[PDB]
Amino acid sequence: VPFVEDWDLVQTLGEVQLAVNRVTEEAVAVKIVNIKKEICINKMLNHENVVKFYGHRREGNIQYLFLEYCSGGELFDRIEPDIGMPEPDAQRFFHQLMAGVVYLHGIGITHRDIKPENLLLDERDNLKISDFGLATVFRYNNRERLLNKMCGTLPYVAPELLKRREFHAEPVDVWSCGIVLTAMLAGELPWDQPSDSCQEYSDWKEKKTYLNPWKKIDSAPLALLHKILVENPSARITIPDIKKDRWYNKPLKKGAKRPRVTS
Ligand SMILES: OCc1ccc2c(c1)-c1n[nH]c(-c3ccc(-c4ccc(O)cc4)cc3)c1C2
Repeated sequence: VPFVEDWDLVQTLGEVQLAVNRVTEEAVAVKIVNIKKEICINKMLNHENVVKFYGHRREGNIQYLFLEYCSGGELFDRIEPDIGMPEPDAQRFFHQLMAGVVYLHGIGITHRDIKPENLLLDERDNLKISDFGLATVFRYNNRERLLNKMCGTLPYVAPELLKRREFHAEPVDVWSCGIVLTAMLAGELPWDQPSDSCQEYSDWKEKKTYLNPWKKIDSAPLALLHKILVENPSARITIPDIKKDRWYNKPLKKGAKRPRVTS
């Protein structure tokens, strides 16, 4: 079949460009570029809540990463500033985020930069974890390696990453998911960084929930946030127990609208 390998670059997405197949019209995302690790980790991934990797090509000095096109864009653009989004939408997005993080941790991979800018949505609004540029293997041959590298985005990083030389990988991703949940329900970030010098972080540890952003969040999802945003990473809730939380299993959202007629 001629010209089936030809792709037209039509527009910029983030450099990330939208590529359309000349024959089939299939839309994919092409990342034009550390890189050796990013490609190797992407080759390991296959999950409905993780951005698909189709392959790569090296044209001299420029690397082309052929990745899944998510038409719904970033989760970031679904959060209304100072408001957030309806609680049933946030719960569905957090469910899908947990599925992706369970998968990644299961094959021994930590994302290390979970934030709404890296959580993409497909045509049916399904969440997909993207950007494995900061990702690393924390478990090899069923042996866990403790991390020591400073990775992430300060409002989403766990406090152990700033206070300890070494730390476990999994509680760091759990913490960033908790800040993502906060952003979805309150439309604002609680602190600039989780340090004692940050007044907003100090007030949370002092349980001053009468202040923003916590005053906008209902008691049921707030009780879960009280279990995730725990300073001690050893005392912090694990994903198996997040799945047992009362709000996590609270019926709130209906299914996708489905065409129906009467009489
Ligand atoms: O306007 C809609 C919109 C806005 C922004 C983006 C999209 C779509 C889109 N579709 N796909 C992507 C995209 C962007 C980045 C990745 C990516 C980057 C690095 C990786 O290692 C793995 C995945 C994968 C897909 C985007 C950004």
